[PDB]
Amino acid sequence: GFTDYIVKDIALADFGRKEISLAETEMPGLMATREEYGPKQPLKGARIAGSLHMTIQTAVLIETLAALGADIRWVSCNIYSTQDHAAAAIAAAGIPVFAVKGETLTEYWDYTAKLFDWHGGGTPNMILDDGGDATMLVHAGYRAEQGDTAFLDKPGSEEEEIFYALVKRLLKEKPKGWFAEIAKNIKGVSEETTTGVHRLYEMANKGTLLFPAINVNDSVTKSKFDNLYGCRESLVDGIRRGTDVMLSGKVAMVAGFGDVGKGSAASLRQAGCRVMVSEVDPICALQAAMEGYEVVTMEDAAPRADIFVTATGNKDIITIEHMRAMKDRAIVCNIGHFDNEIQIASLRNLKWTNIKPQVDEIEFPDKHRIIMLSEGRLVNLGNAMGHPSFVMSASFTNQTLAQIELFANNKDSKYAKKVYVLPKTLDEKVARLHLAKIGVKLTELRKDQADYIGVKQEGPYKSDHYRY
Amino acid sequence: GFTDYIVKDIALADFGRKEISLAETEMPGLMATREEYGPKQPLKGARIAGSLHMTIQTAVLIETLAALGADIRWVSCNIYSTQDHAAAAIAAAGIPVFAVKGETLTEYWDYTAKLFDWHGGGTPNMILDDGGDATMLVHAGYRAEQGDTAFLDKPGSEEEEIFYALVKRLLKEKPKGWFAEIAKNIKGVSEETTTGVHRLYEMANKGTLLFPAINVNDSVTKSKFDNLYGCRESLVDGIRRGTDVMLSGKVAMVAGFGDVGKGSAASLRQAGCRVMVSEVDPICALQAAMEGYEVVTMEDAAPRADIFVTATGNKDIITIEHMRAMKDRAIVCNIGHFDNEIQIASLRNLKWTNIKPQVDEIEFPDKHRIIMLSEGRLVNLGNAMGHPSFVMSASFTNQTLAQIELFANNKDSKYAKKVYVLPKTLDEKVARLHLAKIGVKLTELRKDQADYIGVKQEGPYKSDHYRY
Amino acid sequence: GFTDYIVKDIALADFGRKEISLAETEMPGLMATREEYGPKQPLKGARIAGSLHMTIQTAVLIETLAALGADIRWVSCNIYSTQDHAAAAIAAAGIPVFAVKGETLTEYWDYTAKLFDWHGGGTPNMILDDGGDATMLVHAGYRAEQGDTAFLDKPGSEEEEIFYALVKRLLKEKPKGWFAEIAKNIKGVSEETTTGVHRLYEMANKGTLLFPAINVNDSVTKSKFDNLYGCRESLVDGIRRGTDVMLSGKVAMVAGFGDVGKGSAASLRQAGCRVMVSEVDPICALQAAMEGYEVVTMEDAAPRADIFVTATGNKDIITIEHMRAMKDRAIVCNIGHFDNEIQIASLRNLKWTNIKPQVDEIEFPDKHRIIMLSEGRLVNLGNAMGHPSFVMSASFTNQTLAQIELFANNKDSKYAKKVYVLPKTLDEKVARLHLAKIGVKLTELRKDQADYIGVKQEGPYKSDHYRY
Amino acid sequence: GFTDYIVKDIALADFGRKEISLAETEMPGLMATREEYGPKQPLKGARIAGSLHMTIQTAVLIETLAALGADIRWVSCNIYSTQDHAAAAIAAAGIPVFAVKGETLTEYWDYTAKLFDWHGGGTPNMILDDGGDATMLVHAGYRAEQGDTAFLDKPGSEEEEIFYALVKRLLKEKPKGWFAEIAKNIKGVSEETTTGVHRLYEMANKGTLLFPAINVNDSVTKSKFDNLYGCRESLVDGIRRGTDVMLSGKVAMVAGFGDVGKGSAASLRQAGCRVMVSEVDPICALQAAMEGYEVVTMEDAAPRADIFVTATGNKDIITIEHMRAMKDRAIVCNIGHFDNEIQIASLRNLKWTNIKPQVDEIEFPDKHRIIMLSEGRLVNLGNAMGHPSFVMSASFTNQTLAQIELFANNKDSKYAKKVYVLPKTLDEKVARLHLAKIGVKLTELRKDQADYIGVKQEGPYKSDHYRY
Ligand SMILES: NC(=O)c1ccc[n+]([C@@H]2O[C@H](COP(=O)([O-])OP(=O)(O)OC[C@H]3O[C@@H](n4cnc5c(N)ncnc54)[C@H](O)[C@@H]3O)[C@@H](O)[C@H]2O)c1
Ligand SMILES: NC(=O)c1ccc[n+]([C@@H]2O[C@H](COP(=O)([O-])OP(=O)(O)OC[C@H]3O[C@@H](n4cnc5c(N)ncnc54)[C@H](O)[C@@H]3O)[C@@H](O)[C@H]2O)c1
Ligand SMILES: NC(=O)c1ccc[n+]([C@@H]2O[C@H](COP(=O)([O-])OP(=O)(O)OC[C@H]3O[C@@H](n4cnc5c(N)ncnc54)[C@H](O)[C@@H]3O)[C@@H](O)[C@H]2O)c1
Ligand SMILES: NC(=O)c1ccc[n+]([C@@H]2O[C@H](COP(=O)([O-])OP(=O)(O)OC[C@H]3O[C@@H](n4cnc5c(N)ncnc54)[C@H](O)[C@@H]3O)[C@@H](O)[C@H]2O)c1
Repeated sequence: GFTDYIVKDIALADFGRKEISLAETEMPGLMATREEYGPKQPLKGARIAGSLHMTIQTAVLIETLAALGADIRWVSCNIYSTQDHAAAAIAAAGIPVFAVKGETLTEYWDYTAKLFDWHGGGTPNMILDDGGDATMLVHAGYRAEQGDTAFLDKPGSEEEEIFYALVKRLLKEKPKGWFAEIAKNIKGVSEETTTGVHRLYEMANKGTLLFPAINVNDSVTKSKFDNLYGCRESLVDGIRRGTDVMLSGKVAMVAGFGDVGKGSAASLRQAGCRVMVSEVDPICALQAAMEGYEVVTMEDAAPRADIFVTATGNKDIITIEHMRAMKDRAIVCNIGHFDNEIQIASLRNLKWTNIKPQVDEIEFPDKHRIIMLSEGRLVNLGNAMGHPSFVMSASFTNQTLAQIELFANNKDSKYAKKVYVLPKTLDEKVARLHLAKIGVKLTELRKDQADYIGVKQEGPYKSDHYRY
Repeated sequence: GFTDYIVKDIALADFGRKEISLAETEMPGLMATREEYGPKQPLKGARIAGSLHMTIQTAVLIETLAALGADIRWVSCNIYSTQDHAAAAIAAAGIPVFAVKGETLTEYWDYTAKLFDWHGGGTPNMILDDGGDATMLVHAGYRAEQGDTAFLDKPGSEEEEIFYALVKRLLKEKPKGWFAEIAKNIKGVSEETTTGVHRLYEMANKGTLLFPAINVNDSVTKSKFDNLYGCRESLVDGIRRGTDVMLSGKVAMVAGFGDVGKGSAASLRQAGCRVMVSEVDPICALQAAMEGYEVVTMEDAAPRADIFVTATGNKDIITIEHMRAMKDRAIVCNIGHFDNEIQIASLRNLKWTNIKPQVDEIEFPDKHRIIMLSEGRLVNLGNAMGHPSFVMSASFTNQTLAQIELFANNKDSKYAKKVYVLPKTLDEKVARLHLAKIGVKLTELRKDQADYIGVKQEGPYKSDHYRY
Repeated sequence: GFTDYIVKDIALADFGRKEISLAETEMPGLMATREEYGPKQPLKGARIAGSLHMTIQTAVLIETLAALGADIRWVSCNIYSTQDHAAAAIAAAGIPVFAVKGETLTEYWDYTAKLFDWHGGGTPNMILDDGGDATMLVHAGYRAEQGDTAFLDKPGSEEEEIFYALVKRLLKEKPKGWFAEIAKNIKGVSEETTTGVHRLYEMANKGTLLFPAINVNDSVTKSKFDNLYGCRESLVDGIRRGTDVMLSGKVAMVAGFGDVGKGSAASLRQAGCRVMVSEVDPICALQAAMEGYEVVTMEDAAPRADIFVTATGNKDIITIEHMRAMKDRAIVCNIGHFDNEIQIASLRNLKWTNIKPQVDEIEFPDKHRIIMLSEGRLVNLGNAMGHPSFVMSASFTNQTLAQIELFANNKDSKYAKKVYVLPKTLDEKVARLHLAKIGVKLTELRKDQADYIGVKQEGPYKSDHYRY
Repeated sequence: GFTDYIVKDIALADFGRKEISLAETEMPGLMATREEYGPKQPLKGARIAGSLHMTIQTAVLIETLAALGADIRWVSCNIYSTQDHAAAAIAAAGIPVFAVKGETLTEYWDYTAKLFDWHGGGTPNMILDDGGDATMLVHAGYRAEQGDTAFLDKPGSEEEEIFYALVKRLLKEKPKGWFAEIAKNIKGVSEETTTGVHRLYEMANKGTLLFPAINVNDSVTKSKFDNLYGCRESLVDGIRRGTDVMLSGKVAMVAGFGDVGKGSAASLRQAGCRVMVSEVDPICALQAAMEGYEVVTMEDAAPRADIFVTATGNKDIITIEHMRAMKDRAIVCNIGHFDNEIQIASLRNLKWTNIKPQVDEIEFPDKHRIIMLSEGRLVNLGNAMGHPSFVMSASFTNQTLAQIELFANNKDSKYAKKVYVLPKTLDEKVARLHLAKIGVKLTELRKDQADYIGVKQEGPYKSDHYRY
C-alpha cells in the first residue's frame, strides 16, 4: 500500500532497524526527550519537512519527532551522506523519505521539492534544515513568484543551474501562489549548521526572512561538541575508509581553525599526522600556534603535505594551482558543508579513474595524480558514517527542542521573523541528559556555594556571554 | 637628580634592566606595539596612573606606554608581588614608582594616593588598574567630598579601616575639591581583573561611575592567556618546584573545568597524571568527559587521588572531611580564588611542619599527613613564577590598546560614563601583534572570498557571539 | 583459461589492481627490493607456499616474490582476513590463491592443504607463514606418518577436530611418505608473528623442527613498527567500522601490554577512550602505569568497561564469567592471533543476532547483550583492512629478505634446523628504504664522531641487544 | 664524618632531612630493599666509594647502602648536580661527602681523589659510579704507575689537563704502588649511565679492566624508565627553572632519539613545543618519524628552532657554526652526560653575561645572543633537581642489588674481569617492588595459561632478547 518514498533498497530495512536499535542506547538525550515529551504530544499537528543527512542517527531523530506527534516528510541534505539502511527503515516505518546514497544533483533538488507536497494535500508547517537548501527553495520560489524572476536566468554553477531550473519548473507546474501558500504555512525553521545559519542571518538582515528561525548550531551543546568532537572522530574515519593510508609519518594540512577545523586538526594529530593549519582570522591562528600547529599558507603547504582537508565554510580554498603543485598521490578532501571549497570543476577536463565509491584518482598532464574523496563533498559522511550517535544525540536533542519552541511555544509571538537561539537553561538540560550514560557524576552546589558565585543551584551556571 | 620614587634599593636597577631586556624578547606584542604605534605618539599628553603588580613584565608595559608618549606614575596592586629589581629599574629610568615587596597595607594605600600627585601639580588623566583600588580611591573620595561622609566611619575590616583613614587624610591634606578635580580630568580607566570589573559594573548600574571604563578582562586574547594558557604553563611548574614529585603514574583531581580548570587538567595530563575532574555545570562536565577525564565528586576522589587542585572560584571545595580521608602525603593546592577553596582554617589545631617556603606538611591524629602548597593560596604564584612573559604580553597589549582607545579615540564621545569592552578588531589586533614571533603566517582573503562569508578582508572575522 | 584458484568473485580483480597500484606507492621497501634484486632473480626455482592474510598489502608482497623469480601458491591465515578484491587480483594474475573472506574452518584447512599440491605434481620448497598453521600441517602429518597417530583422536576444539580430520584424510589420499617428501623439499620457513614464532621455538627446543626457520617478528623493523604502530592505526579502525561507536567518553580495557597491547592501548587512547590495562608481567605493568594507564584485573574491569580488547596471545583471558558481568552492549574483541583469548565456544548456547558481517549481538538469559566483533578473530583484519600499507612494507621487506636468505644464501648450511633472526645490517637497511617516502633527513656521522662512539659511519649503530 | 666532609652549608641538614623523608615515601624499591636486606647485612665489610650526583634521591641510596652494613665515602659526579641540603644531611649523618653545587673542575677532581683515602687507613673495596670518572682515576693511575706516563703530558681539554695534573700529584704524594693497591682491593664497580658503560666495555675489550663490573644502565627497569620517563619529567623542569619561557608553540630541536632523546622529545612535546629531532641511526629516525616528529639536520634546525637539546652521548653536535646561525636568544642545553656535545670551549672568546646560577647569555660579534644552560652540562640536574624520586628508586634498587652481587655473591668467581648485566629475575623483582605504590594490580597466570605461553607462573615472563 505505502509507496510514497524513494530509497535504494527497501530490503535493507531490517539491517537499518538493528543499527537504529543500537544507536538508541547511545542517544540518551533523544530517548529521554521521548519519555518526557511523549505524554505531552507537543508536535501533534506538526507537519515537518526535514532536510538532513539520512543516517541511522537521523532515523532516531525522525522517530523522536514522530513519537512527539509529528507527521513527517524527509530528504538528505547531501547527495553522498545517506545511509541506505537507515532510509529503508524510515520508509518501512511508513514515513515518506527521498534519499539515496549517490543520488544525482538533479535528483537531490527534485527530492527537496517533494518535501512540500504533503500527503492528502497541502504543505508542511515546519522545516528542520541542515545547510538551508529547503529554506532556500521556499525563499527563492517566493521571490520569483512575487515578480523578481531575473536571478533564475543567470546561473553560475552546475548545481545552481539545476536549482534554477527546478524553481522555474515549480512556478510553471504548481498552482499560482504556491510559494506564498507554503510561506504562510511554515511556522518556523530550525537550522543545524554553520553555513545554513549564515544564510539565515543574511535573509534576516535584508528583511527577506519569511518565518521565525532558531539557530541550533550555536547551542554550546551543538557547536562545541558536534562540530568539534564529532569531526575529531569522523574525519580520520572517512580518510581511512577511503584510502587505508598510514597516517603516522604523514603531513596533513587543514584549512580553517574554527570549530570544525579544531576538530579536524585534532582528528589527524591523534591519528599520528604532523598537522599544519591555514587561517585568515588572527585569533584562531594564534589558538592553532598555541597548540603547536604550524600555521602556513596553502601555497606553502601545497607541494609538501600528504593530506589536505578544507574546513572553512568558504570557497576556492584549494585551487587548480595548488593541485598542480601537489605531490603524486596526495589525498584531498573537504569537511565543510559544500564542495566549492575545492575547485572540483577545474579538474573535469583531466583524466579521472574511479577507484571505488567516493574515491577517484585524477591525473594531470605531467602524470602526477591526486586522490579525491567524495568528489569534494563532506568526507566524513561521504566516505564513512558521519559523527557517532552519542554526539549526534546532543545536536538532535537541540533540534527537537527547537521544533517544540517554534511549533508549540509561540502562542504569544515571542518568536518573530528573526533568528533566535535556545536559552541557556535548555542548552544545559541537553548536556545533563547525556551525563549518566558516560558515567559522569555531577557535583551539586550547596545553597551557600550557589549564592557565593551568584547562581541558582539548578542553573543556569554561566552568563550568556560565556565562551566555554 | 631624580628622587620621586620609593623602592627597596635603587642599586638593584642594573639587575632589573638585564631581566627586563630578556623579557622584551618574550613580549613581542608589546615590542611590536612600540614599533607600530611609536611613530604617531598616540599617548603624547597622557598622564597615566597605573596600579599593577610591579614585576619585570609590568616594567615592559610601562616602558611601552612611555615609548608611545605617556607620562607615568606607578604602584603595585599587591603588597607582595613587587619584584624589587623591576621597581628599581623603573625608578632609575626616571619614572615615579612607589612599590616595595612586602610593604605594609598602610604603605600600600599611601603609595596608591601618590599616583595622583602629578609632577608640576596636576592630576593624572588616565588610570590603568588591576583590581580597582585606584579607581575606588577616586570614587570614595568624591562621594565623601560631595558631602556623604558617614560610610568612612563604618569600616568592615582592618584593611577597610586603613582605606577609610586614607580618604579622611586626603580630605584634610589635599585642597577642597581635589577628588572632583581628579574625576573631571580622568579620561578613562582600563581594568584587567574580575574583581575590578565587578566594581565598575556596580558603579555604572548605580549611576556613580565618574568616567568611561574599558573591561580588558573580557577580550578573547586576554581571557584565554590569563586563564587558560597561563595556568597550563605554570601549574605543574609550581607542583614540581614545591615537591619534586614524579607525576607519571599519579592520579590528580581538579575541581572545576572552566578556563583555569581546563588549563590545569591539561597541565597535569601533559605531565603524565591520570586526571579526574569535578564540576557542577553539566556543560563543562560533558566537556571534561569528552576529553577523557573521569568526572567524579570530591568525596569519591578524596581517598584516591595523589594530588588535588582547586580551580573553581567557589568556596569550601576541599573540606576537613576530605582531608581526613586523603592518603598519606597527598599533595593539596589551589590555583583558583585567592583563598578559601580549601578549608585551611579547619587545620589550625593540627601539627604543621614547614618543609620550605610555601610547602608545609600537616599531620592528623591518625598520623596520615598531607602536603599543602602555599598555605592554600595560589600555587602558580607561591611555588613557581606566575604566568610566563609571552602570556602577560597578551594581557598587557590589550591594556595598551585600551589606553589608546580612551585617551586618543574618544574625540566624538563614543565612550560615555559606562563600561565597554574592546571591539573585536582590537582583540584581533592583539593576536596579530604576536603572530610574527610565534612564526605564524596568516592567509589574506581575496575579495570574492570575503564577500562569500560576509566579512571585510580586514575583519572583524567573527560575530560578537562567536565563542572560539 | 587459468582456473587454479578459489576466490569470492574474480570480477573484483580490476578493483583489486587499482588498490594494489595505490599500495605500491606506499610500500617503498618492497618496491626498492624489486629494483635491487629483480635483475639477479634470487628466487628463480623457489616454490613458495604462503599462508598470510590475503590483503592488498600481501598482494604487493606476492608480486614482489614473483618479480624475484618465485613460483607461488597462497592462502589466507585467517577465515575473515581476506580482502576479496586482493585475492581476485592475484588469481587474475595467474597465481594460485585459495582465500575467501568468511570461508568456513573446514574450507580454511582444505585450502591450507592445497598449498602443498604443486602444479604439475610435487611440493613447495619454501614456506612463508604467519601464525604457523602451514608449518604445523607439515609437522603434524610427519609425526603421524612416522607412526605416532594417537594425538589425532583427542581434539580440544572444533578447529582441532577439523585439523586432525584433515591430517587423517591426507594420510589416506596422498602417497605413502608424502609428509616426509614435503619435509625433505622445504628449504626453509620464514615466520611473521609472535604466536607462530613461539610455535617454532617449541619445536626447535623439542628437536622436532624439520627445516631452517627465520623469525621475522623479532626484526626491530617488524616488532617495534608493525605490532606497535600497525595496531595503533588499525584497532580503532576495526571497532569504528563494526560499531560506529563514539569513543570519546568511553572506558576501554586492553588485556596485555606487550607490543600489540601497547599499540592497542594507544589506538584507543588516541581515539579518546579512558584506557585500562591488565598484565601478568611486572615490567610491562610498570610501563603501562608510567604511561598513565590504570592497571587492573579483568574481574575489576568486567562490569565497568565499555570496550574490551584482548592482546595477549594467551588463552581464556575473557571468560563466560566476565561476559555475564558486562554492561549491556559492551563491545568485545580480540587482536591477538587466535580466537581462544575469548571463550567464544561458551557462548554458543546463547541467542546470537547477526547485525552485519563480523558483527553479532549476543543476548544472555537476564537480557543483557554484548557486541562481539569477528567472532573473536583478529578484529583489525576482520572488521577493517588490517595495518596500512606503509608499515606492512617494513614487515614484508623483512619477509622477502628472509626468503632470499633461506632459498639463495644457504649453500654453506649456515642455516641449520634451528630458528634464526635477520642481522642488524639488514634491519637497518629496511628502515633506510622507508626514510625518503616520509621526508626524513638522516644525519651522517663525521668520521671523528663515528670513531668517538665506536661505530662505522655506515653502521650498524647499535649493539645486538639494544632495545630501541 | 664528625669533621671529614666538604659541603656548602652544613646548616641545611634539617631541610635535607625533611626532603629525604619525603623522598623515602616515593622510593618503595629502596625502602623494600632496606627492609629485606637490612637484617642480613650483606654489605657488612664493604667500603664503597660512590661517585654519583649528590641529590636527595642519592641520599636515600646512600642511607640504604649504610642500612645494609656499608661504610661509605661519596662525591658528586658532576660539578652542578649536587643539592646542597642533600649533601649536608649526609654529612650530618656522619658519612664523608665532598660535594658542592658549583664546585670547580679542580675541586671536582680533588674531591674524587678523597674517595680513595679511607678513614682509619686503607682504600675502598667497591665502587659505585655514574659516568666512569672514579673508575677512570684508578685505571689511569694504574697505567701511569706501571710506567706508561707519556699520555699525562698530552691533554685534549681543560678538564683532561686538570685530571692529568691530579694523577701526577697522586703519583708524587702517595706511597709507591698506591694505584696497584687500590686496584687489588676493589671487588667490583657498578655503573649507572650509558656513557660510563661504553667506557667499561672498551676497557674490557682491550683487556685493561681491572675488576668485575655490572652494567646497571642496561637493566630494563633502568634504561626504559630512568633514561626515558626521567628525562620526560626533568628536561622541561630544567628549561623552565632556568628561563621561565612560555613553551607552547616554541619549536625545539632534540639531537638523538635513543632512550634519553625519546624522553627529551616527549618532555618538550608534552609542554606544548613543536619538536624536531636529528638522528644518524635509520631505525631510531624512523621511530621518530612514526611518532610524528620532523626529522631534520642540525644545519636545517639551527636558524629556526627556539630551543636546542643535545641527547646523543656523542661530541660536536652543536658547533660554533650552528650557534652563529641561531636566532637571537635561542636556548641551548645538553642532557647527555658530558659538556662536549656542545662546543662550549669555542664560545670562550665571546662575551658571557651571567643571568643567574647555571644561566648565561653569550653575545656574538653581530650582536645576536644565545642562552646557555649549565655551561653545557646536564641541564636536568644543573638547572633543576634531576629525575624525580620514584623513577630513581628503580635505578638505585638496581645499583644496590648490583653492589650486593659483586660484594657478597662472587665467592665462586661467577663475575670475572668483564662487564655483566643483572638477570631478568632481578629486573622483574625491581618492577614488582614499585607496583603497589603506583596502584598497579598484577594479574596472576593460571598454571594452564603459564604452560600455554611457555613461562613459569612466577616468571621470568620474557626471553632475554625481548625489547619491551
Ligand atoms: N560533519 C561536518 O562535516 C560538519 C559539521 C559541522 C559544520 N560543518 C561545516 O563546516 C564548515 C565550517 O564550520 P565551522 O563551525 O567550523 O565554522 P567557523 O566559523 O567556526 O570556522 C571556519 C573558519 O574558517 C576560517 N576561514 C575562512 N576563510 C578561510 C580561508 N580562505 N583560509 C583559511 N581559513 C579560512 C575562518 O576564519 C574560521 O575560523 C561549515 O561549512 C559548516 O557548516 C560540517
Ligand atoms: N591562579 C591564577 O593565576 C589565576 C588566573 C586566572 C584566574 N584565576 C582564578 O581562577 C578561578 C576560576 O577562574 P575561571 O576563569 O576558570 O572561572 P570559570 O567561571 O570559567 O570556571 C569555574 C568553574 O568552576 C565550576 N564550579 C563552581 N563551583 C564548583 C564546585 N563546588 N565544584 C566543582 N566545580 C565548581 C563552575 O561550574 C565553573 O565551570 C577564579 O577565581 C579566577 O579568578 C586564577
Ligand atoms: N592483529 C595484528 O595485526 C597482530 C599484529 C602482531 C601480532 N599479533 C599477535 O598479537 C599477540 C600478541 O603479540 P605481542 O607481540 O604483543 O606479544 P608480547 O609477548 O610482546 O605481548 C604479550 C603480553 O601479554 C601478556 N600476557 C600474557 N598472558 C596474560 C594474561 N593472562 N593477562 C594479561 N596479560 C597477559 C604478556 O605478559 C605480554 O606482555 C600474538 O598472538 C601475536 O601473534 C597480532
Ligand atoms: N641527563 C640524564 O639524567 C641522563 C640519564 C640517562 C642517560 N644520560 C646520558 O645521555 C646520553 C645518551 O644516552 P642514551 O641512553 O639515550 O644513549 P642511546 O645510545 O640510547 O641513544 C643515543 C642516540 O644518539 C644518536 N646519535 C649519535 N650521534 C648522533 C649525532 N651526531 N646526531 C644525532 N644523533 C646522534 C644515536 O644514534 C643514538 O640513537 C649518554 O651520555 C647518557 O649517559 C643522561
